Amino acid sequence: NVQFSNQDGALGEPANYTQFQHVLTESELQISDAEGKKGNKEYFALDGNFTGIVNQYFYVDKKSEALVFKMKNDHLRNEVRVHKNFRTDLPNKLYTLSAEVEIIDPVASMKNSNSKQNEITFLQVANKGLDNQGTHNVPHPLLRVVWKEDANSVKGHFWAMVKNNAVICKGSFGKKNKDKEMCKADVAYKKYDLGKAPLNKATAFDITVGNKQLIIDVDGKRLVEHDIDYWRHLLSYFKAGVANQFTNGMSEAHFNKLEYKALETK
Amino acid sequence: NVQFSNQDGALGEPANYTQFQHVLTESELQISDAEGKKGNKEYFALDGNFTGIVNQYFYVDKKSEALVFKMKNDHLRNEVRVHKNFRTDLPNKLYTLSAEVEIIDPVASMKNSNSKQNEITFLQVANKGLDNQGTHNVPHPLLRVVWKEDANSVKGHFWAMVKNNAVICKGSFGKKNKDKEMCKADVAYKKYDLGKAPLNKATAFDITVGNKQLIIDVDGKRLVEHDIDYWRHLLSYFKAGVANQFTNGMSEAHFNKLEYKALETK
Ligand SMILES: O=C(O)[C@H]1O[C@@H](O[C@H]2[C@H](O)[C@H](O)[C@H](O)O[C@@H]2C(=O)O)[C@@H](O)[C@@H](O)[C@@H]1O
Repeated sequence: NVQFSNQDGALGEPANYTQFQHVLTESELQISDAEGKKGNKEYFALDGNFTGIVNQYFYVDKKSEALVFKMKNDHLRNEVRVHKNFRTDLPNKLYTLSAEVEIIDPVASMKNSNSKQNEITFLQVANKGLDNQGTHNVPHPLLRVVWKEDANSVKGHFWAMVKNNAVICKGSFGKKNKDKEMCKADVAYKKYDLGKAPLNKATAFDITVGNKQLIIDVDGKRLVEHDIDYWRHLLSYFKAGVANQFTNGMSEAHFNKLEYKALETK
Repeated sequence: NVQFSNQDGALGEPANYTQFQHVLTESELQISDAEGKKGNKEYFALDGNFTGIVNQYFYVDKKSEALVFKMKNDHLRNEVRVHKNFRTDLPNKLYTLSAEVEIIDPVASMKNSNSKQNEITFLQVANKGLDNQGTHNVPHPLLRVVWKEDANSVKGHFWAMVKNNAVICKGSFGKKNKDKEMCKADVAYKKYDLGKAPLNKATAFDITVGNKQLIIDVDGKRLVEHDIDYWRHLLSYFKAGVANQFTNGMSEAHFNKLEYKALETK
C-alpha cells in the first residue's frame, strides 16, 4: 500500500502550490509501491483532487518549490496522468504539456544497472485506444521523452523516442507483426536528439499534440515537428513524472514547472 | 479448379464490352470453385487484364449485355475486387462505385436453404487494414449491400448493412470484445432499408466513400449519408458480384452497369 505523509511538515504538498494546482486537477496519480509486486501500480486522485496527497516519492520541495518525483526499481513508475483522452488529428483541437525539468544524478541512479536500455522516461504521450475504454489499445506510447545513459556513444542526452506507425509489435496481439520490417527498431521508431542534459539546471519542454502533428520545443526552440497522421484513430494522453528503464537504482526528477492546456476552437 | 470457356461462342467475354472495360482493368477476379470446399477462393486477372476470363459463372449476356455473376453454395463467392485500397477520411479524395443490378429469382435461389441469414451480398466496401499489406485487418466489411429473404417480416428488400465502429468482434482477435455492448448486433451495425427489390427490373446503386462519409444513392435518391469518422484509419476497397449467405442454391446477379471512379483533387 502506497502511503502519504508530509514528514511532519518537511515535505510540501503539491496541491498547496498554485503553479501545479491546475495540472493536478486535470489528472490522477499513478504510482508504484516501490516494495510491492513487479510492475505494480496504485491510483490516487482519481477525481483530480490531490488534497492531502504527498509522500517521500511525490512532494514539493519547500525551498525550491520543485515538484519532485522519485521511484526505485526497474519498470516501476510514478507519474501524473492527465485525464483527457484527446484526438490528435483535428485542426481545431491542440493539447499542450509544458514542463521544466531537471534529472538528479542520473549516472548515479544507474550505477548498479545491468539494463540494456538505461533510460529514465519523464514525459510521455500514450494512447488509450480507439475509445475511452481502451478498445484496441496499442501497447507502445506515441512519445517517450527520456534521459539516456549511452546511445551509441552519445552519453547523457535527452531524446524523444517516437513510435512511427500504429502497429502492435509485441505481446499477445503482436505475434503476426513482430518479425516484419514495420516492427524493426529502426522503422517502428524515430529518435530525436534533444541535446545534452545540463548539470544543475532545468530544461524546458513543450509538447503539442493535435492537427496530425507532434511538436516538441526544447528551451524555446522547435526541435521536433513530426507528422502523426498514422496515429489518427488513437485517443491519446499525457503523463509526466518518472518511469524506470534501468535496474537496482532510484530515479529522481525535479519539475520547476508542469502545465497542461487544451486549446479547442471553432 | 476454375476453368474458362465461352461455350463455343455462346457467352460474351466481359473484357470485350466497353462499358465494363475500365472497372475490369482496375480490378481482379476473386472466384470460388462452385464444387469446392466452403470458403474456397481463386484469383485471376491479378494485373487487371481480363482478356480470356469468361465462364458459365462470369460472363456477359450477349443479348442484354449484362455482366452476369453466378455462384452456388454457402459462403462461396464470385466478385470483382477493385484494386485501390483507399482512404475514406480525406475531403479531396472520393471513391465511387456505380452499378445497375437485377437479382434473378432470389426466392428460388434460397428454396432449399437452411441458413438463418438467407442473404445475397452483391456490393461491398471492405477494409484491407492499416496499410496495403493488411496489417490489423478488421474482419468485418464497412458495408454490405444485400438482397435479404426476410428481415423481421420485411421480405425481399435490399439492405445496406453498415459496420458502425472499428472494433474486432469475432475471431482470434475479437475474444476480448465479442461479449461487450459495442459488439452486440444492434450496436455494431446500422441497417438501412434500400427498398423492396423489383420484379424484372434493374436498380441503380451509387456508393461514394470519402470525406468521412459513406453515401448510398438508390435510383439516384440519397438513402444513406453515414458518418464514418470511426473508420478513418482503415484503407478500404470495393467489391461487386455475388457472395452467398444461404445454402444449397445458385445466386445470379445481372449488372447492366458497373463503374469505378476515383475523384482525387487539390
Ligand atoms: O514499446 C515501447 O515503445 C515502449 O514500451 C514500454 O512499455 C509499455 C508497455 O508496452 C505498456 O504499454 C505499458 O502500459 O506501458 C509501458 C510503458 O513504458 O509505457 C517500455 O517497454 C518502453 O521501453 C518501450 O520502448
